[PDB]
Amino acid sequence: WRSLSNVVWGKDLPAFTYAFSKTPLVLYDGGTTKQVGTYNFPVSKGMAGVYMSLEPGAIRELHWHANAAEWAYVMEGRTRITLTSPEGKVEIADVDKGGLWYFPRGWGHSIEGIGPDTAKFLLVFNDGTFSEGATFSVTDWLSHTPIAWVEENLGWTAAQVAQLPKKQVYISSYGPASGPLASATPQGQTAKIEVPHTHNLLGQQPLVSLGGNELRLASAKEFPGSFNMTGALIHLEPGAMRQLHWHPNADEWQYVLDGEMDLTVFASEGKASVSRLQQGDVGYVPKGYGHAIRNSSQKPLDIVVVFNDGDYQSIDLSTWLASNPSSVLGNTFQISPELTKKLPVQDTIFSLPTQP
Amino acid sequence: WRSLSNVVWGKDLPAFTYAFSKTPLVLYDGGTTKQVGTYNFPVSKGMAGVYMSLEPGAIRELHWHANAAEWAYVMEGRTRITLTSPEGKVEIADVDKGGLWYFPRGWGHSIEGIGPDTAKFLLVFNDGTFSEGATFSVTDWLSHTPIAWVEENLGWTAAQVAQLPKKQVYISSYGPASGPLASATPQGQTAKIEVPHTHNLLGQQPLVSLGGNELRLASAKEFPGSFNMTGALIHLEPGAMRQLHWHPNADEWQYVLDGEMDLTVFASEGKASVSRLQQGDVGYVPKGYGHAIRNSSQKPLDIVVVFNDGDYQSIDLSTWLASNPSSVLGNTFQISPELTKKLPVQDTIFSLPT
Amino acid sequence: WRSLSNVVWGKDLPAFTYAFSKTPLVLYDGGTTKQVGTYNFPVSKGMAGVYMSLEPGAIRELHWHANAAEWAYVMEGRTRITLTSPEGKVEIADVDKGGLWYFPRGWGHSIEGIGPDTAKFLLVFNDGTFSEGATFSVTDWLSHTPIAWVEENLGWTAAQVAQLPKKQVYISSYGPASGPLASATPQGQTAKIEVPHTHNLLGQQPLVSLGGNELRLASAKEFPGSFNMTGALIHLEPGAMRQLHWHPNADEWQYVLDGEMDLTVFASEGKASVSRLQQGDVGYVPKGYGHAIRNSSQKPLDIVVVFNDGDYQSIDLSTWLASNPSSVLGNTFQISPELTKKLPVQDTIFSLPTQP
Ligand SMILES: [Mn+2]
Ligand SMILES: [Mn+2]
Ligand SMILES: [Mn+2]
Ligand SMILES: [Mn+2]
Ligand SMILES: [Mn+2]
Ligand SMILES: [Mn+2]
Repeated sequence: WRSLSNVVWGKDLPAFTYAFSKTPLVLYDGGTTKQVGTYNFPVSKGMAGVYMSLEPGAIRELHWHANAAEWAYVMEGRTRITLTSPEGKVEIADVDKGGLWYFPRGWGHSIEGIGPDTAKFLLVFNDGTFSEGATFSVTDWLSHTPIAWVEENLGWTAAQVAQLPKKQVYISSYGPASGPLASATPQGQTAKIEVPHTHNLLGQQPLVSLGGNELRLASAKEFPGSFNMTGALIHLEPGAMRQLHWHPNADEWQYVLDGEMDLTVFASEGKASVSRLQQGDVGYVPKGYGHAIRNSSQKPLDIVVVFNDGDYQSIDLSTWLASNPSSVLGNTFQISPELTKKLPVQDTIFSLPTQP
Repeated sequence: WRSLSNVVWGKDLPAFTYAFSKTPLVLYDGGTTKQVGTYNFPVSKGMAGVYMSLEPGAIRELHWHANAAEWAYVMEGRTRITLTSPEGKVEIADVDKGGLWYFPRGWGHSIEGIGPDTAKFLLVFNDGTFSEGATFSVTDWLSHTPIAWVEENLGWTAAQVAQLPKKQVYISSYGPASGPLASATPQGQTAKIEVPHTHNLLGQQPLVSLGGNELRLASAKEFPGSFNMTGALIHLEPGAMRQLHWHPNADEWQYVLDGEMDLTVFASEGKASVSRLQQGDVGYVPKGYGHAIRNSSQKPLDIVVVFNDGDYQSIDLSTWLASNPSSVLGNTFQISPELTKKLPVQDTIFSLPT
Repeated sequence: WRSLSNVVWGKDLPAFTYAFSKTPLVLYDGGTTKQVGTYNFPVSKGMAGVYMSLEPGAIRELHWHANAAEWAYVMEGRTRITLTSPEGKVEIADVDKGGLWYFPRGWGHSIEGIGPDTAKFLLVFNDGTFSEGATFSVTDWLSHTPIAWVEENLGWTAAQVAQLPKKQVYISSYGPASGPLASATPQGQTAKIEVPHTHNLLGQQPLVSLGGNELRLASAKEFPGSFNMTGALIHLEPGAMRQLHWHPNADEWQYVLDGEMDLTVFASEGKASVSRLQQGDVGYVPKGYGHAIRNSSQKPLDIVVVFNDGDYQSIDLSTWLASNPSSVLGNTFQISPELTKKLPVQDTIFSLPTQP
């Protein structure tokens, strides 16, 4: 990719992409998981991503993590989540392909895979160092508390408490698989969480559509419950791009659902990168960096991106230039008045490859 | 204390308690003081604690600290505070045994012991590195400003300025002791602070109480002036405990008013601790860590705990398990359907001895 | 300057002043510039300052910086700014001598000097590590993106792109200089920013006036656009001082507009400093530190000062001593009742010279 400056792409810059599709899965009993955060992807400071899969009847046990909020995109299949708030309120809900969930910092939750196939989902966390091996597990908790005290807390005999796990369980296919949603009632009288904490992203109408190119956006404006995180789906036709832009107020974490994605990134100071991502690869654009993404393949492209802010903010190059008077633009770009008037006058979000 | 996993208590973790009652006092003319923060209790990042006493007519001098808010519980005796806000408003007030005060970051204040006893109190600060040696003292200030400038600001002669203290006074019993409260009038016309910055804690009705065990809570709901911080009193009968829980949004700092406390802290990744606290000893429980406290002794237990958030938030293991369906629970704990049904169905905050 | 404690001024403290007047200017085509941040003035953590000048028709090119907000005071002459918000809204306005602007983090902007002489202004940033060499330049941007993508984004030929600059332009005088304000119209339909992002500071009625001494203040109350930054103008007569005070909620950055300033700073634990600043020199007071400033010269003094909070808070030694009862003051200062009653009973903010 030639550039007007001949910058050596990548030089003096952290990687902005990670070959996540090549990270080995860690295997569990009815589940798989891998993760990418600052520990292996140094640039990714504000967010970490976790791939996880659950089979039918496999649960990611009751756990919490106060150091991070959990935003989720279900890529395939069907899950059921439970979520319990600091106010004793609960949500028990199904989330399917294209659905989101948001677990506020430190709230207890679980995720179970419901049949017939395997649920596969992404979990993005608003803390770059987050690791699925440093969550707080209830099985770990109760097995690391004096037995007498657990007996007292539960009102149980030693023989009863003795049947609890002896260490963190993490993922379980011990059973039973959960029944129909309507029957999944709390064992004790419990007030329902009323602000929705799941949401349907994929089935939204596009916010923007231009010759096949599509953007669906879920910010606090459409998913108020995810109050400080936003996510979007972009669909890119062959040859098309998301125009050049930057986000004033957020980092952008990316994952390629299918296709091949070219991403370019401008730090300041004459430094910049460009590079390709395969299906299942990950990208990260730090707050304020200029960037753009192009589909250079023969096939369509789908990615999900996530921002660590509930208020989606974008300034496109075109919008920016369009807002300035000729004189300013001509002076900045040092170009003839004839060329000046040919700068962008409106902002179409995507840009098309040239027409037949 | 046996566990299911036979975990070695304390292995791979910092101390969650500090033998404060063994920390020596520093002595002043009319008061005494000691402190615990990250400098001697490394885990205590979110809060630091100071113990202080004031003889009658001794005063903690006018000072300020922009780097920390000051939240207080009066353990014994009676005090009088003054407090001056950025809008030139003042509160002059009494705080007795069981009373709170909150001094917003950088607002000026003073504390005096009124009669007829020794006032003893705890100051808790939302900054673990806070040090009583690092306050901005007005006596220190004027003695460290150029004489000429002090003359000008006060409109005083060299001989008048000459009589000010030569270095930080800190605590003084020079006098006079203070008059009745209705006579403690500002020397100049000064508007009064209207949102209360003191509060009565010990005197509240128990928020929750079961079989003699009681919890008194002062969050921003009951003490809005303390917008930033929350305080609580727990009284625990022999053999009883606060249930297993964690706090999603805050660190917990603890002091033992009287009795003996057993504290357990579980830190994740198979690590956990359990230990005893004598009276006057201090505990700290990092945000989000699971914990519980228990009275394992023949006498009663009384402690004050403080959170660095004004919105008290708790998830009790019981509420949590109660909120979940049979299947999820059974599958998680890998126990039988019959045992599953015997998991908590309600949360009584405390658990009684069986 | 003698003191009651005989403190060795400066000892165990960082410099609270910086000889900015003697920092070499970096020369551009019709513009000059120099800067002070933590890189050369270690104490200045919360705010960095930039001096800049533009000739008629010299523009500081279209750029942005998400890492910091921009508060400006115009010292001499006249400028025009443009500011584009995350919602494709624009303000295009003139800012003349004594006027402010505020550019929110990561909003895109530009500054042109308009006639007739040299525009001279201060830029204060709410990040003490900000450096004018690390902004995001639109020209740098476009010369560091794949050419084919610049083509597609702009709907332009390779021939047309070859005309754009080849590296960061920074300051341009290529022209044309901008025309009358009413003709400075955006090149494409752009809604206007409705909340004013400029403000007349020097033109304000003084907030406080005592025997020639005057403070003019622009917090969020008079300039709500500058939501988290405050600026003030202090005029100080020969012999006069700003009373001893501290700010509970903000650091203070100071620049000497003309005259000769004296700053004392008190830093806790028997440590304090005092020193002189010449015109063009810079002062910094960390939050909470006790301070006062005095004019010890035979002529007048003018400073601008900036705060990294939109809510102005000051507690004066006088307001404070005034609000306590005699017993408290007497006991604290260890002095006779007689003397106690002669402490301040009101607050005039300045103090007139008391030397006979
Ligand atoms: Mn989780
Ligand atoms: Mn983007
Ligand atoms: Mn204090
Ligand atoms: Mn607790
Ligand atoms: Mn700028
Ligand atoms: Mn000041």
